[PDB]
Amino acid sequence: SAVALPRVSGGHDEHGHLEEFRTDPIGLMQRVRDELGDVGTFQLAGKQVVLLSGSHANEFFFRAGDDDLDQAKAYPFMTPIFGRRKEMLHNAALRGEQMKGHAATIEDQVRRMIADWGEAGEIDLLDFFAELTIYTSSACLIGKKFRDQLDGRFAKLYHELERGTDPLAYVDPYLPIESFRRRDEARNGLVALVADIMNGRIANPRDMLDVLIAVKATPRFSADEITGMFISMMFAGHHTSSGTASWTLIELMRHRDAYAAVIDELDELYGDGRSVSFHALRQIPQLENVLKETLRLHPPLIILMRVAKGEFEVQGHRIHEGDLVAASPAISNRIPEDFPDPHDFVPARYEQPRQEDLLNRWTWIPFGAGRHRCVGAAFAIMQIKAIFSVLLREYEFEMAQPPESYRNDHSKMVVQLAQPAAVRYRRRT
Ligand code: HEM
Ligand SMILES: C[C@]12CC[C@@H]3c4ccc(O)cc4CC[C@H]3[C@@H]1C[C@@H](O)[C@@H]2O
Ligand SMILES: C[C@]12CC[C@@H]3c4ccc(O)cc4CC[C@H]3[C@@H]1C[C@@H](O)[C@@H]2O
Repeated sequence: SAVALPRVSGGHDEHGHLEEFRTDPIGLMQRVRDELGDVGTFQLAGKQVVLLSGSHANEFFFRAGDDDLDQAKAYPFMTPIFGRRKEMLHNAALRGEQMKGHAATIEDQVRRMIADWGEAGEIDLLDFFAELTIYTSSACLIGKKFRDQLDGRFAKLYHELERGTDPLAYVDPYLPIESFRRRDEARNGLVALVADIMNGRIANPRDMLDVLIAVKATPRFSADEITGMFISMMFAGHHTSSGTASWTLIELMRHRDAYAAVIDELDELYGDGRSVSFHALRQIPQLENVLKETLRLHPPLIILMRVAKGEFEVQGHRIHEGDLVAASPAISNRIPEDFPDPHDFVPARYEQPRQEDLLNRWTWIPFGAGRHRCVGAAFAIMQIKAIFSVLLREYEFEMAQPPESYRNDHSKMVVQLAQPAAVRYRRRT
């Protein structure tokens, strides 16, 4: 009875386009736009995904309220991981008055991570930034006391947790596969770590954990419940910040002229004698523009999803209740009409005379837009500023593998930098 929306080619595997989505999601999404335009679809197992692109369609997507396009059940792969949410789990730590302190905390975490680097050596970006961001996230979003009781084990387990987000979750988040088994085992390991910390606290007597432990119903929360809360407080900001930091360093190393400009700027700026806690909250133009361009080319979330709660018409095409509706920062961020030479790294794109990020309000979307725009955006930008203010003034970096060999692993809904990502460092002098 109802007219079928345009469908992208391919998708003849068991679960439609799901197999291709797991192997090359960006290529799939780009083909949707190339073949069909601003509104096109692909099949994700038993669900149809209406992929929107372009300013007009994206505006509809981002301005829609939860009453029209619901985000609530659009990300099933998160249910097994976690086991009003922002107000309860994110807002407190993100208040403006807390930022100065967070910048100092982040600076401290970076110095601790590079304390044993010495004069020269080599690191792997995924291993370094994944661990560093576990410490900045836990210290800032949960507590310094809590972070001090964490070590490499927590980071290793958290990573396996993130790897348990295969697209098969859209079939069922509890299917019997290896990645989901490891996901549950990883979560169980985190619960054990938290339980140990709790017993240590109780053993010999205040942060967030101290408060949660004292809540009663007989203790109201188990280690599993507390662990779920902590996992949720750090998740949205961990893989995003980890990856963005890695790609920021990669692009600087790939474009030494920009790297040189950032170095000169940092040296001049800190010449006033103020701390990172002062400068990370204020303008650092060249670095900020490198970050904006890095986010445009390497958005950590390549697809955003919603579930339609009613019927809507976008450019003559009708979206029906129950349809999965999506927008893609990966595709939108590179629309050639909006971003001249979209595949090139051009930080000048954001300088005062151009401001391509502000002019393309509905297509420059690494942080999303509208009602669900990233609430941690300011924190994330401040964190990159604080991290590189320390790293780039203390050390010099060079690629230890071909520039084109650095890449992301897109096999899971949670994008992660692929290994190896070898980089050499040497103290500046
Ligand atoms: C530069 C790194 C980051 C990027 C690129 C980024 C990007 C995004 C995007 C695109 C969304 C929208 C998802 C959707 O529309 O369904 C989002 C949501 C969110 N982000 Fe981030 N984010 C980053 C860092 C962070 C950090 C560090 C935190 C924690 C302080 C955080 C917390 C959140 C939360 C709580 C939401 C949900 C917002 C809502 O649904 O109302 N993000 N982020
Ligand atoms: C209010 C709360 C207990 C306190 C928790 C709580 C307590 C202190 C803190 O710093 C953070 C949180 C986050 C979650 C809070 C729970 C939400 C509800 O499920 C429950 O009633
Ligand atoms: C659901 C989420 C927004 C979408 C994120 C999201 C969106 C797309 C994607 O491919 C991966 C992720 C990973 C993290 C997700 C966030 C966890 C919550 O803190 C927040 O509400």
